[PDB]
Amino acid sequence: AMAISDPEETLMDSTTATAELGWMVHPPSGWEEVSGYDENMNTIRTYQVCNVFESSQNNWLRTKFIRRRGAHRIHVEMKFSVRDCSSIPSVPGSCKETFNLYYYEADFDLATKTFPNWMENPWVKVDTIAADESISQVDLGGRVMKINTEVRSFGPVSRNGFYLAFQDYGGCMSLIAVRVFYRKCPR
Repeated sequence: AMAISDPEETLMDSTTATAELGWMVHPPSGWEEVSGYDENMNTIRTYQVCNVFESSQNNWLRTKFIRRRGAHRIHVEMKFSVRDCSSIPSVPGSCKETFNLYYYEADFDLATKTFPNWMENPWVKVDTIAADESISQVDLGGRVMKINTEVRSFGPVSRNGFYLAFQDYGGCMSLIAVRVFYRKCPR
């Protein structure tokens, strides 16, 4: 990355949400929206989940419908912080420090509280996401935390739109930003 990277068309970006994000949380005891104002008094809506001391966790967070606007391949950039299991006093055997990213294609905004079902098949899993040793920092509220930035892509996608979902299964983490985009490409 010395040469400037290609423009990317942004399909969605949580950091530009004027109003509360309204992502669907299943179950509501799992992820929860937390709003932390940044450096310029811009507030960032984030989601976090930390039920490390509850068993059988399977916590889904699903975005709003996202229009594909032409792309066939989708890139998803995620900034998040994860607490290492080994840093948690009395940490149980079940503790995890990754989350899974999924997508689900739809021709229109058809999802509800129960549909699609909350599991891989009908969701497609993109990958299990882990923290790097590559960390930056941001300022949210008073404080500066370590954050990782990971990008994954998937396709081909053919329907008009899709949703993403993020699943925690027993870790402690904060999803601070998500940006979905595709590489803008002159044929």
